[PDB]
Amino acid sequence: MKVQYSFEREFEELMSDLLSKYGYEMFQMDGLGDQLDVVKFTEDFVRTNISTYFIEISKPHTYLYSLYRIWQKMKEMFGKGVADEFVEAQINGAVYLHDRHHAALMPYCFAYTLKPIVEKGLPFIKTIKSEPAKHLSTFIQHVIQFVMFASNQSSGAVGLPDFFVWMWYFVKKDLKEGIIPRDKLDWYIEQHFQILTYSLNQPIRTTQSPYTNFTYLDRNYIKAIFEGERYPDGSLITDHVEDIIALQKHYWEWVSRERERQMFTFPVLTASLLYKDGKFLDEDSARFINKINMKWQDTNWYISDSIDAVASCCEKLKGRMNSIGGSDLNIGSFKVITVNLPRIALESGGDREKYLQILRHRVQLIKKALAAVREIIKERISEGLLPLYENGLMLLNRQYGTIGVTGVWESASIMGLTTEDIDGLKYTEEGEVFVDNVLDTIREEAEKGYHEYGFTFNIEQVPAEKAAVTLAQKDRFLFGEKQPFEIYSNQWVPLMANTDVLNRIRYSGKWDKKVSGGAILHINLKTEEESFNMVKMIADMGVMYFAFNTKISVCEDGHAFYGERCPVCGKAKVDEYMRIVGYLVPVSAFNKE
Amino acid sequence: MKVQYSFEREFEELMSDLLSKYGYEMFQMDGLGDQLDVVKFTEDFVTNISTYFIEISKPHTYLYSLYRIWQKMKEMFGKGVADEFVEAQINGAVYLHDRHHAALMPYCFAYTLKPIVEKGLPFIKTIKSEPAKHLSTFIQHVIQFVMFASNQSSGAVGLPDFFVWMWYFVKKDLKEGIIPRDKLDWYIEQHFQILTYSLNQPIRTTQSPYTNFTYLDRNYIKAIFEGERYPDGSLITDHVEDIIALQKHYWEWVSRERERQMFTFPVLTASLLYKDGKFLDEDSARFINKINMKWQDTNWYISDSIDAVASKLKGRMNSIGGSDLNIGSFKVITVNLPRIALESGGDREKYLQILRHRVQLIKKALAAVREIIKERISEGLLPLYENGLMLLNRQYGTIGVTGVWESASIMGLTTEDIDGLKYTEEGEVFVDNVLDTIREEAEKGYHEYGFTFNIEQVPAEKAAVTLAQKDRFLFGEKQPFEIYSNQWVPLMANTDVLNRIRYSGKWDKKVSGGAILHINLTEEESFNMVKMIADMGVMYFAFNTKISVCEDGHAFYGERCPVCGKAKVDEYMRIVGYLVPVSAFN
Ligand SMILES: Nc1ncnc2c1ncn2[C@H]1C[C@H](O)[C@@H](COP(=O)(O)OP(=O)(O)OP(=O)(O)O)O1
Ligand SMILES: Nc1ncnc2c1ncn2[C@H]1C[C@H](O)[C@@H](COP(=O)(O)OP(=O)(O)OP(=O)(O)O)O1
Ligand SMILES: [Mg+2]
Ligand SMILES: [Mg+2]
Ligand SMILES: [Zn+2]
Ligand SMILES: [Zn+2]
Repeated sequence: MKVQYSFEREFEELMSDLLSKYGYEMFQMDGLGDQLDVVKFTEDFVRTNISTYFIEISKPHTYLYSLYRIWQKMKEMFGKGVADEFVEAQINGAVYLHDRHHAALMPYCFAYTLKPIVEKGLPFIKTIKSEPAKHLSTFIQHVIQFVMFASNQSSGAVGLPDFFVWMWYFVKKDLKEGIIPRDKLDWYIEQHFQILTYSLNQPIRTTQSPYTNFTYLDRNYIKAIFEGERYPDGSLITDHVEDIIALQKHYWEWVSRERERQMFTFPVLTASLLYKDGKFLDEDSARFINKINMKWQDTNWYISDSIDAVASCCEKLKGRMNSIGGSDLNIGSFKVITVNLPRIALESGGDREKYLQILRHRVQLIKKALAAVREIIKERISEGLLPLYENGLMLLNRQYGTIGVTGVWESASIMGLTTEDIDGLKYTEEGEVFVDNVLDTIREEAEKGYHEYGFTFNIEQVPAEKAAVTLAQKDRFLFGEKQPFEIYSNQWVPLMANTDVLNRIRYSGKWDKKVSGGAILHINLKTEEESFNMVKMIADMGVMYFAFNTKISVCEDGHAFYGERCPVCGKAKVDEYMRIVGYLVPVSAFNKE
Repeated sequence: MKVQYSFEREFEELMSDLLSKYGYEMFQMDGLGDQLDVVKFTEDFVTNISTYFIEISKPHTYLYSLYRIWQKMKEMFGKGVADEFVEAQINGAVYLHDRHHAALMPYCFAYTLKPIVEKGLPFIKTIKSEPAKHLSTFIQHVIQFVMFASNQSSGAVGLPDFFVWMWYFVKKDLKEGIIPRDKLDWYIEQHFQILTYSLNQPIRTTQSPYTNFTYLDRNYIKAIFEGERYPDGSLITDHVEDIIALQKHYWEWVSRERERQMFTFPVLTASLLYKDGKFLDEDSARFINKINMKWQDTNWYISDSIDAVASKLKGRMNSIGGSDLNIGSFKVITVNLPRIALESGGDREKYLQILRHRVQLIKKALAAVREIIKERISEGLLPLYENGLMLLNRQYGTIGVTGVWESASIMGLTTEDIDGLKYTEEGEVFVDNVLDTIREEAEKGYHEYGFTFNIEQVPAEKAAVTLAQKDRFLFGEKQPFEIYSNQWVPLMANTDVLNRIRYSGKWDKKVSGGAILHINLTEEESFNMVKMIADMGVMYFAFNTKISVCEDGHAFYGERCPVCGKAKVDEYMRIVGYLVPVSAFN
C-alpha cells in the first residue's frame, strides 16, 4: 500500500532532489527510510513491553512532519534557499536537530520553581482540579503529578532546584498540627523522600522514567534566590535557611543509604556552590557534599563565582543552562540544534580560515532554524496545546535557543591539530588556539543573535547520546576513510583517552566559561581532605560543572554495592551503574541503546 | 509523497477490491482515509500536545492490526474467511473494538490485589518495589499498578477487592503508631483522597484510566475469601465487618467529596446477593440505597448466587462495571444487528441465518486475536500475564451486540401504544431468538476453540454512531436512525419504565448480566423501587441525575453553584453506564 503525505510540491521536489543527491542510505541513516514503513517497523519491533511500541511507531512520522513544518516556517521567514539548506543540512548531518520527532510540537526543557504549585495547586490538569496542598503527603503528590504532566509536555529535563525549600514548609506545617507524630518525624520525612524518588523512577514517559534534577542549593543561593519571598504562612523563606539546608542534607544522606536497598538514576543530583578567590562561601555545605559523595560519588559539583544571575530570581538571559543538571531556577532551553564540527573539519581540508567561515555560516543557519522552531512553539502555545506556558510554569522568555556542539576533539584531530606527549593525548598549541577560535566565533554569533532575533542563544557541549553516533556514521558515509572515528566526543578530551587529568581540568578551565557552564567534566576514579583539596583545585582552575565516577555494582534485585557479591542478598553482580554522559545509568542499557 | 506499507499482495489486492466496491468514503468512515495522512491529520488536530502523540498513530496501528488479524485468520481458517472478516470490519457488518490495539494488547481485567500486596511491583523494571509495609505505600503501589495496567490494556482496570486489602494496612499502620490517634478518619480519608485524585489524572494522557471499585456485600466477601489469609496470618473472613465499615467509609466520603470536586473514577458498583424477594445482606443494600440518594453515583449489581465467585468460565463480565474478581475479556467484537435487519428485508429466517453465520465469523476473528495475544505474551511484550495479574484463561472472547431496538424496528417488530414505544409480541420473540442464537454459538465456541465466549450489549460509545453512519451510507433512507442503542429500549424513548424493567428482566439473563439498565429521574420509595427492579430479574442497573458543575468543578444541582456562585458550565450524566461530562461526550 501507498499512503499519501500531503506536502507542498516544493518540499516534495526538495525531498526527491535530496534522495537523488544522497541516496536511500542517507535517509535510512536519518531515520526517514524503512522506519516509515509501519508494517516493517512493527514486525521488526515484535522480534521492554508493548507500551513502548505505541511510543516508537510514530517518531519517524512526527519527525517527518516536524522537518516539513520547520521547512515551511523557515521558507516563510528566510526564503526557500535557507529552508532548503537547513533541510539538506539536517538530513545529511551538517547539523543535528534534537528531539526531532518533537521539534515542531513541543519544547525541550525547564528548571522550574514549585512556587506556583504550592500557591495555586493543579488547575492546569483539567480532568480534575486540585486546591493548593495543605499537607506533606499532598505536596509530594502534587510534585509527582506536576512532573508526570511536564514530562509529557516537553522532551528534556524537568528541573526541580527549589524542591526542599518548599518541602520544608509542609514538613513543619504537618509537624506543628500533629499530622506528623513527633516520634515518627524522621520516618515520615524519609518515607516521603522514598515515595517521591520511587515515583520519579517509574516509567511515566512509558519507554523510560522522566528526566528530573534536584539541586542542593547552598546558603548563598537560597538567600539570593529567595530574598524577600514568603511562604503561605506569611513568613520569610530566608528566615528558614538552616532548616532548608538541614532537610537537603537529610535527603542526600537518605539517598546514600537508600541506594543499598535499591539503585536509581533519578533525580540527578547537583550541588550548587558559590566559590571565589580560592574558597567556598558556604564551606559547611561544600564539606558536607564532599563527605557524602565519598560513598557513591552520585552528586555533580556546580561551581559559580557569582550569584548575580540568580539574584532575587523568584530581556537578555544570563542564568546557567545545562542539559545534564545544574540549570539555574527558571532557566531552560526550548530547543537544541547541534553543529557537526567534524563535518566542518572534513569540508575545510585543514584550512582554519575556511573552517571558521563555514562554521560562522552554519551557526547563522542554525540560529534561523531556532528562530523558526520558536515561532512554531509560539503557534502551539496559541493553539492551547502547551498549558505549562499559559499557567506560568514554563517561561518562554526564560528559555534559550541552544547552539549545540559535539566532536570538538575529533574536529581538531581531522584538522591535524592534536597530538600526544608524556602527559597523554592533547591539543597542539595551535589546536588550543583553534578551539578558542571556534568557541569564540560561536559566542559572537550567539551574541549577535539576541539583537537579530529578540531572544537569547546559548552554547552547550551536549551529551549527544545518539548524535555522537549518528553524525559520525553520516560523516563516515560521506567521507569514508577520512572520518576514522566511530563516535564523536561530548567532553573537551575524549572520556576514553588516557591523558593527564590535569590537562582535562586545564581544558575545562579554559573552555567551560566560553560555553557559560554548558559542559561537564567527569573523572573516573584517599582521605576526605584529599578529596576536598582536589575539589578546590578543580574549582580554582575555572571548571564549572564536574563529577568523579565510581563503578557501582548491582545484583538482579537492584541492590547497589561495590564488588562482585551483594551484601544484602548475597547474589552476584549482574550489571554496573556508571556516569557515562553525566548521570548514573545501567551500562547494559546504554550499550543496548 | 508516497510511503510504502509492505503487505502481502493478497491483502493489498483485498484492500484494492474493497476500495473499488465501497468507495473512499467508507474507508474514511472506518478511519482508513485522510487519517493515515500524517500532515492532514496533524494540521487538522492543531486537550493538549500529549494527546497528539497518542492519536496520531491510531489509524496506522489499526491498519497493522487489521492486517495481522487477516494474516492469522488466513493461517487458521483460510483466505476466504479472513477476507470476509476484513470486508465485514471495513463495511461495518461487525465492529472490532479498540481496533488500534487489537493485534497488540488485550482489553480488560478485574484484578485481585493479592499479588501486589504479596510481591509488590516486580513487573516494573526501572526500579524494584518490595511488598508494601504501610498504607501510604499500599496506596502508591495501587496507583503505580493501575498506571502500568492501563497502558498494557485497552479497557477497564477493575479493583473489586481494593478495600479487603486496604483495611489490613489501615490496621497495620494503626498498630505501629504511624497514625495520629485523634485523626484516624482524616487519615483514612486522606488516603481515599490521594488514591481517588490520582485515578482521575491524565495518565492514559488524553483521559484518565478507566477503573472500577466494587462494594462487596458480606456474602461476596465470605464466598470469595473463604480460607484466604492476610500477610499477618489472620483469616480474611474474620474481618468482614471491618472490611464493610471501610467500604461504607469510602462510599460516604466520595459522596461528600463530590461537592468539593466532581470526578468520574473509580466507577462505583455495589454487588449484592438477592434471592427469593430479599437481599441476603440487607444492611449493605439499605446503606447503598441511602448513600445513592444524593448523586446516584453507584450502579447496582444483583446476583441470585455466589457459586461463580466461590473460593469453562462462569463469572460476570461487564464493560461498565461489576465484573467479578479475576474475570475479564481479551477482546470484544460486536455484531451490527441493524445491518442484518437491512440485509434480511424483513425475512426473519434469513435474518437468523445471516446472524448465525456472522457470529461464527466473529468467533473465528476472536480466536485469531487470542492466538496473537499469545504470541505477544511469548515475545515478552505483555508482562501483566507473565506476573499472574492478568490471567488469559480467565478472559472471555466477547461477542458484542448493539442496535437491538433499531434492528427490531427495521424488521417492523416495534410499536407504540399509550404506554409508549415497545416491542410487539412477535418482536419479543424475535429478540428471544436472536439472543438464543448468539448464546448457542457462544456455548459451541468453548468446544470449538478451547476458550469461553460471553455476550455483551456493549456501551458502543463510538460504534453506535459509526455503524449507523456506515449503514446510512450503504442503505440510505432504509436506515432512519442517527445512532444505535445500547440498552434493550433506547434511553430517550417514550417508554413506560415497567416495560424497560420487564425487557431487562427477560434478556439480562440471556447475556449473563452483560448489559445495563439506567433510568433518568424519599428513601423508602427508592428502596422499594430497587427491590421491585431486582425482583424482575434485572442484573445491573442505575438511576440518573443531572449533575451540574461550575468552572471550578464543584458538583451541585441547579443553574448556579451553591459553593462559589458561578454559573453552571457543564453536566455530569450517566450516558453509557458511568458518570461523564456531557460536553466532552459531544
Ligand atoms: N511511589 C512509589 N512507587 C513505587 N514503589 C514505592 C514508592 N514508594 C516506595 N516504594 C517502594 C519502596 C519499597 O521497596 C516498597 C515498600 O515501601 P515501604 O512500605 O515504605 O517499606 P520500607 O521497606 O520503606 O520500610 P519503611 O518504610 O518502614 O522504612 O515500596
Ligand atoms: N494524588 C493527588 N493528585 C492530585 N491532587 C490531589 C491528590 N490527592 C489529593 N489531591 C488534591 C485534593 C485537594 O484539592 C488538594 C489538597 O489536598 P489536601 O492537601 O489533602 O487538602 P484538603 O483540602 O484535603 O484538606 P484536608 O486534607 O486537611 O481535609 O490536593
Ligand atoms: Mg518506606
Ligand atoms: Mg486531604
Ligand atoms: Zn542483592
Ligand atoms: Zn462552584
